[PDB]
Amino acid sequence: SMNPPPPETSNPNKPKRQTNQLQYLLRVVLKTLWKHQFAWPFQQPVDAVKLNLPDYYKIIKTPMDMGTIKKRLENNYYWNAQECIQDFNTMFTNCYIYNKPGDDIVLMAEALEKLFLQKINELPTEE
Ligand SMILES: CC[C@@H]1C(=O)N(C)c2cnc(Nc3ccc(C(=O)N[C@H]4CC[C@H](N5CCN(CC6CC6)CC5)CC4)cc3OC)nc2N1C(C)C
Repeated sequence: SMNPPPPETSNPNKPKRQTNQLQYLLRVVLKTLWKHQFAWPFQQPVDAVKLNLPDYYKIIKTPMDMGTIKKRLENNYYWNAQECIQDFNTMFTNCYIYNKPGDDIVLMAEALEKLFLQKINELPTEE
């Protein structure tokens, strides 16, 4: 099996805007997670071919990763902060679907999610 194409990161047929929440999501949330020790498995789409995991995309039908999220933010792909937050949560949830609780990768994801939730609790105000 091939990899699927990666998630779309730009779309000129969607209106675009910058908001202080979206800016915060890039400059604080993404930045903070990205530089974490355990960020690396989540910085790009899962290359199931390289990892020789033919079952990964048989079960994960909404893949998501921070590389994609970062590009989406950089390309003003999101109109609402909640769209971006949903992408992070999808990424975490995917990990908790494919992998056994307590596995290495799950502990890693959990560490990131804790930091994620901490930064989101500090999200600035709408406008
Ligand atoms: C899939 C199931 C499960 C799961 O749920 N997730 C999310 C998951 C995700 N990922 C992995 N693995 C890997 C991930 C990544 C790599 C990599 O090579 N990463 C490299 C990417 C290129 C990097 N860079 C360095 C600087 N370059 C340019 C800068 C200098 C200018 C840019 C290029 C260096 C690091 C290797 C992996 O494994 C060998 N496993 C996963 N697991 C399991 C297998 C448990």
